[PDB]
Amino acid sequence: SSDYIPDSKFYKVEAIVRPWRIQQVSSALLKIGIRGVTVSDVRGFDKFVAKVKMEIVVKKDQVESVINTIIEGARTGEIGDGKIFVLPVSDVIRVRTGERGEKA
Amino acid sequence: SSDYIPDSKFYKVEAIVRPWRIQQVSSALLKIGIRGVTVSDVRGFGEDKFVAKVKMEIVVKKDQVESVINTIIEGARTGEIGDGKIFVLPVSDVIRVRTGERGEK
Amino acid sequence: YIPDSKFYKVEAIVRPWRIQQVSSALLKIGIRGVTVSDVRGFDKFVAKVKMEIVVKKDQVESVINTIIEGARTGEIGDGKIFVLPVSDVIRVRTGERGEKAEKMTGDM
Repeated sequence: SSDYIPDSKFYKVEAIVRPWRIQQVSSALLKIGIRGVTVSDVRGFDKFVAKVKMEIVVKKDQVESVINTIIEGARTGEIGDGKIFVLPVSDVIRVRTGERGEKA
Repeated sequence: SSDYIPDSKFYKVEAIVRPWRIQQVSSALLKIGIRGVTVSDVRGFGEDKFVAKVKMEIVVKKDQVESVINTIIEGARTGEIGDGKIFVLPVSDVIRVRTGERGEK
Repeated sequence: YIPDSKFYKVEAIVRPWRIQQVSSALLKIGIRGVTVSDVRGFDKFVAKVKMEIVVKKDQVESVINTIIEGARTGEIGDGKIFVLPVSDVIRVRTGERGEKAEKMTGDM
């Protein structure tokens, strides 16, 4: 489906992916014109597995391309490739300008 | 209540807990059959003075939420100020990178 | 706000040197417990910090404003603020949920 629940104007696409696929996902997202990915280091299972959380907040009508493009850049075929979560976002505000909603 | 607003198929459970309680929360969740926990380092400023905490993140179905909450409390509670908080956030969809499977699949 | 919720997470992706200003400004409006982490923007990266705070619905506007005050420089790269609905808040120590759990009760 595409009418995600809860309904929202904006969504966070949160990807937990391999650390070495950072640029591959970033580049692929650039090829569809989406900029402004935020990246942070996380770890799954003192034994851990190093992962990278990639966040980008987008309009509802962009979510499917983003998902597909992250998969494209993140998939290696092996177990440990990660997951992608789609979370509703009520509002986006640009700090510099104070612009809310679509103007942000 | 169990009917959380906003209503969703999945929910993210976010636990900000003491760093030395990582293994205990991880294992307690393991005993109820839950894996896929991811952890990151956070700093609580609530000089450059902070308290070191860890954020523990898991995404589960709506019917798993209460079991996850209680199991994190069990793994993380010491009884002293600074045990942390748990946040429950709606998640619209979950997608496995390797396979493309969405929803419950 | 859509979706409607009792609580909202306010995530602020801002400059690393703006922690104290954002922090202090929030304390003046009665928000004591901000959570901070290292994040990177776009091998070259831009260093930023994610500041996370969960508040009641009626506090969100005031929290957006206060963060802007502490974080705005006027320069390109001031960051963005995201508002996400939070279904429930639980205090680990006591098991308290809802309003009797939102306030940060740690030492200063």
